[PDB]
Amino acid sequence: VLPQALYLSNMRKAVKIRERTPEDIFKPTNGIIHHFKTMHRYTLEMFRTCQFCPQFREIIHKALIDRNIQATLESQKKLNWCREVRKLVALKTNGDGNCLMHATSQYMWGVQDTDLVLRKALFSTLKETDTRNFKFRWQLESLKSQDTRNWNDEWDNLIKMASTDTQYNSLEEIHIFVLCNILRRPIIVISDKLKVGGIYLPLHWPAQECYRYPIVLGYDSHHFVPLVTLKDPEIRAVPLVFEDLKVHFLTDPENEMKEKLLKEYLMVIEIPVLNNAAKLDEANLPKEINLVDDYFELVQHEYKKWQE
Amino acid sequence: VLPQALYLSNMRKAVKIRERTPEDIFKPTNGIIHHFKTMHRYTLEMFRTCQFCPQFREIIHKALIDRNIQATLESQKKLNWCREVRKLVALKTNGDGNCLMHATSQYMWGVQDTDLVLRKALFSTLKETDTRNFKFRWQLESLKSQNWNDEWDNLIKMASTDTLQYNSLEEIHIFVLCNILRRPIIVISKVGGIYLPLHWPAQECYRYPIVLGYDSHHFVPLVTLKDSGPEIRAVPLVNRDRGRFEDLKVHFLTDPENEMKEKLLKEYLMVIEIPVQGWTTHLNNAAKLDEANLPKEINLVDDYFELVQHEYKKWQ
Repeated sequence: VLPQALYLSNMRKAVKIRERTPEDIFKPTNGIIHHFKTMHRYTLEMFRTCQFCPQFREIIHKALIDRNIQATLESQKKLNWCREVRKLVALKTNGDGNCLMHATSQYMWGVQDTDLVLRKALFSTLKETDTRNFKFRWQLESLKSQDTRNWNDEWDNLIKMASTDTQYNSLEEIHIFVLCNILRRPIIVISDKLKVGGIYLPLHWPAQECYRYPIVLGYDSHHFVPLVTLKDPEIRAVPLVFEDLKVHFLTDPENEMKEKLLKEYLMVIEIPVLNNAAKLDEANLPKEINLVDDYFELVQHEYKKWQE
Repeated sequence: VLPQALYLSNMRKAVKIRERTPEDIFKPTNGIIHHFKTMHRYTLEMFRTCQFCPQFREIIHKALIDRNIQATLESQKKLNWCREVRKLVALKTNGDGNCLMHATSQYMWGVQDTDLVLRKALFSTLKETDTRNFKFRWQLESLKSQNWNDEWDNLIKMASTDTLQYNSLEEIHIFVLCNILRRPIIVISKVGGIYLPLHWPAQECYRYPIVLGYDSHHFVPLVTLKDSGPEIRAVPLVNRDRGRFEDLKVHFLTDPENEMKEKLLKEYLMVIEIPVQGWTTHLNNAAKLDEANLPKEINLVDDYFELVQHEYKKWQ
């Protein structure tokens, strides 16, 4: 009776959001990579669920939440281990090949990448802008895990993966890095083990020009989901650890000033029981494009009915 | 890609509509039947579809329109026989037992009767208000087709929400329903005919009909399209009907009212005469249909149209 995604609660509003998305991308003519002007600053938070009686709480969770990935990551102590920070919750995402974009898109705007705007922005970037430095950073991280001109063809293959051909090719770590530079906003992927886990910082941008709240994605079994906060004393933050999270595609200069880069690109605070954490953004989506308030109203209406 | 009901285009808005529905029912203290204060005046029209290329037009029709009933009624010359009046179109409706209410509800507001507000209003009426006159009118129409007290108590039990999740509803329930809506209903298809809200003076009623289609135990709304003209916005009150032009049945009249039948039609509907093909060839009557008057805050059609516009750009 409740729908299986936030956006289905007001498909007209979701269309409005998805129409605004491509007009907000700025394409420089001088080789600077294309990027969002405004909409990268938006962040979604789930509504509170604890005021509903446990049985009907369960009906909401089954509808919206990806309980498989939520359990895998909680059990392994990657997700919601720290009692002093807010609970994060995994929303369902389509496994059609474009889940990285569906996940990232949901995190910011509450809609998936159904019109392939994020996916095509990735591809367009990699085909039309200077990728010399991305290729370099990629080659350097690849060599760390291990003499020939076979490097050039893997790179051209990674560009072809970004396209919309065959329903779509999956996307690996370098695409996430490129994507955070399109969004001028860092991405943190929490996972098992699956080298995808870690922090992607928009290093082709000075920190002052970037949004200093991360996009938090969960990842398991080739599947990305957004890990959003709930609106309810605990601090709004994601732990960056005790062993540090991997910070991806650094050069060796940047790798030496790693902690300072984190401080520049995220807002780092120290948490009690000393380990660091990044501040998370508050829900700032205006009503005109806030799908969560619409879904909450379906829930409120269905709850009155549920009760006697 | 496109959803299978108008309401799925903005479920939040449909919830708003369905929350407003029960608060608009007024329950008199003096025995008058309970009735809608405002929302019975609303009428829904489909958006134009002919500007889309035929293949993509077909995707919209398959999504929204009940093509089985549309074809059955057109083929038999009951629906859209008259070239001078606007085309009517059958929207899909659930066959869960409460289709009369789903159909009527869709016609006015673009949502089905998922919360059983119309269904419960019917039942509540028949259990709690004086039904002496409804029973009389029923007995009289029943005898014309041929233990009375037990059939009547059975018809009240049919109106409830018990024990095909719900019991089906027959002609008397449609009559009682138009008196709750203070608005007449026309069913095109013995269920076929005109139900007038005769427990109300015409001055207190909405004089545009609700037009439903009916075939194989199934009710659907027959809504108009938003068009350019020149054709008149109206529904014919006669059949083409094999040989000869023949008036629609007007239901549950007493014999006084049955003698002033034409004047009752003029009181409760807005009757106009249409130019008849041939012109001694001469005018048969039709009832004016309402224009789309649902304000934006509760207009699901404008929302569905915007999904279509967006999906059409992509289609191309």
